[PDB]
Amino acid sequence: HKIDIPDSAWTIGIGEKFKNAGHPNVKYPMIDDSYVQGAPLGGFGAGTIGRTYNGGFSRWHLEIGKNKYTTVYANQFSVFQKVEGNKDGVAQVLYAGEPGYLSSWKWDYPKESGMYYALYPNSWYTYTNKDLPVQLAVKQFSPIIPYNYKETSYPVAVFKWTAYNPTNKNVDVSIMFTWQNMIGFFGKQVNVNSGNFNKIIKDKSKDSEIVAAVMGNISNDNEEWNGEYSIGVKKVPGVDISYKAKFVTTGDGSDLWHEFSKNGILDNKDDETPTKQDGIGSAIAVNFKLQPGQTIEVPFALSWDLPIMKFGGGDKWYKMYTKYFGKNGKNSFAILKEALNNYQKWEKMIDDWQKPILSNKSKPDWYKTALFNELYYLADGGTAWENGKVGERTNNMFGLLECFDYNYYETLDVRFYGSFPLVMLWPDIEKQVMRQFADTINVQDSSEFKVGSNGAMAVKKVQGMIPHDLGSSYALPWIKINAYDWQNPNIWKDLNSKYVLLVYRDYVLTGKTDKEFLKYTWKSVKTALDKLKEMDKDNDGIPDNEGIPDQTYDTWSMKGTSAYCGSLWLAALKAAQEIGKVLKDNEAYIKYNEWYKIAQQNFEKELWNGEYYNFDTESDHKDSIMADQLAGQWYADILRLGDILPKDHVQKALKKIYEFNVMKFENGKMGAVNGMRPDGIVDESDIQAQEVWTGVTYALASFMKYRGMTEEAYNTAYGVYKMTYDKSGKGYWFRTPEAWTKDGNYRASMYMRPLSIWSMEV
Ligand SMILES: OC[C@H]1c2[nH]cnc2[C@H](O)[C@@H](O)[C@@H]1O
Ligand SMILES: [Ca+2]
Ligand SMILES: [Cl-]
Ligand SMILES: [Cl-]
Ligand SMILES: [Cl-]
Ligand SMILES: [Cl-]
Ligand SMILES: [Cl-]
Repeated sequence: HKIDIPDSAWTIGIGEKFKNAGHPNVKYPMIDDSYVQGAPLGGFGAGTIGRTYNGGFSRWHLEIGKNKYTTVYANQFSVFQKVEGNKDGVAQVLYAGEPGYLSSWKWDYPKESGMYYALYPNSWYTYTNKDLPVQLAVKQFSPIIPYNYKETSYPVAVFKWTAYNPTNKNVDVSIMFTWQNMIGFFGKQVNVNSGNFNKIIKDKSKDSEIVAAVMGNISNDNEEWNGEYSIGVKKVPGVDISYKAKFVTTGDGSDLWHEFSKNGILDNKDDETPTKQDGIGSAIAVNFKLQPGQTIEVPFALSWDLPIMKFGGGDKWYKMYTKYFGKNGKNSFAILKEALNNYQKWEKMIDDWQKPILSNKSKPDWYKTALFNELYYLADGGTAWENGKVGERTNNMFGLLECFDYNYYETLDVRFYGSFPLVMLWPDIEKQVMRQFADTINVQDSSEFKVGSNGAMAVKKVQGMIPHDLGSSYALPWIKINAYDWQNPNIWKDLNSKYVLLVYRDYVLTGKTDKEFLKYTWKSVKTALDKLKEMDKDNDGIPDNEGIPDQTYDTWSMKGTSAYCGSLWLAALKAAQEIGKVLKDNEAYIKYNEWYKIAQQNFEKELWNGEYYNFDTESDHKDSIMADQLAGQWYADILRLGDILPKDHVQKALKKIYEFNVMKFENGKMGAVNGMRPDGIVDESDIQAQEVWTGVTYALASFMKYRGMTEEAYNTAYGVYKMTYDKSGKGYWFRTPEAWTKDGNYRASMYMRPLSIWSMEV
């Protein structure tokens, strides 16, 4: 109890069954890993490990770009306790479940005997069990730290244990970490355990004894599958350390457990014999005597040196952390040791960055829960961050997935919303990613592909058009762009605009100092806008939508001028004028001013209806109230470009959207539904109209807030938090979807868009 857990921590009971869980609302197959989830461990680009609220290591994102949900049962903390003057102690795995293998271990950690807490990047378990006299807690984390691109990359996790004797008898206590040697868990085509072997490192520095297990393979190949895992522990005063190098994971486990269940002391048996077919594992234990009212603290850690990521198109790359530890895959212990000797400083750095928000008492706790915990996705979103192609440079390219069902890196129409944490907290990455986009503006690929929607054929990448994405983990990230094919992004009317807007946002949100960034991207920017002007068929100064989904709402058709694409256009034209003034490009300034003036008038005349802006000029659903109708004006605010539309009209539109899209949709308890009829019935023109998009809502909430509709902002955002985290929601913690319908069922779990919540902190 007496450990420093913040009140805004999301919490749930260990072993809790959740009764209202959502499921996918589409016909085609889609990922549904259940609600047994937790906050990820692991750095940016290191690959991540999802340890759930029940205690299992179950959501593996170690193969970069893939999601594999499966509990590796030998991966556990276990405990032994014995009250002085009792015949027998007891031993228990801290896992609220059971396996096949390991039948001798003590499974099924009981209900109503502990809690899980999460405030990303930290999570905690507390163990308050009728049969466990000594109270235990653990704080686990990886050093995810804004404006630090070093520790933030590390494939490491720390588990700081606290143990308290409230009783009046002396108790002997042990805490054991077990890990399977997971070399060959993926990337290995034959003989998945063969050549795996475990060794014990005893590092005996003055005041810093470490005992570690290094679990690897005898091969020195340089393959995605090869590397080391390490688990270990730092000696503190009053604890003894014991270990077991090699127990069989594809066995009953009694080789390990009979010695731990006796007195909580392992055999200290080293054995480097490689295995052939049997799965193997290691065990690191502490044992201590706790006197009445005594507290002891002890840190364990877990590293993983898997230096190569491979994508399905053939390319192999080094992971970013290899810059600081090496590339040979023999460095797990160096990574473990750095963590064991520096974790206290890392806790403080995490504290130093969370404090400004946590200590602001004008903000409710639920909003802090959502803001920090939504950050999980930055590590867990199949994040790729390279330090050289294998057998190959200034930069380190970066990609974040849109999601796993739609396995696209950096989908631009989505990162327009989802990119806020990177511009605000890791701006050097954000500027790297946007240079990656600038570099593709004039790539041509005349090779043709089949459009999944209408069936027709189209060119892959047209010169002057911004790509929808920078490839797929199943193909070739950064090299082969436009992996997406359900529509043709080369005629989308939003991407070029959002591109320009993202450029100027990244200038503006990093202090308006970085002229070199504007200089590098300037030509891509002029090109993008010049190309989109060519799509103005009817000569009103605004690109026309073509009676098809030619924008991010990729089944929802727009025709003529639309509020969404049209507002983005005007804002983009305004940003360009500004960049043009900054760089002293008189003719850009003059031209983009002229186009903006004409487009502005005409947007107004075509679309303003007295109450809101019409969805578009030409659809059968033209008079629908769209949640995202003024997305250009939202970005203009963040960009400090002023009114692109009249203040009074923007206020009316927002008020209307709140009144209709939020309030008339399940009593405003679930976010902003995308499309509503002026009669107050949800628009049925497409499935996307009947969906709430979590990131459109959080962005809309931020817009509301900058415009002083503070109560409407937080009420609108609340529905998203509620659905995601709350007992009355749908069980989407650490897998926030793109969307849900009125019944609360979902589409596309683990989704980038909801990172838009950070726009609320601008
Ligand atoms: O949920 C809509 C998104 C989606 N759905 C299926 N594919 C995609 C695209 O990658 C993205 O551009 C769309 O906005
Ligand atoms: Ca037009
Ligand atoms: Cl479907
Ligand atoms: Cl003490
Ligand atoms: Cl390669
Ligand atoms: Cl509160
Ligand atoms: Cl896909």
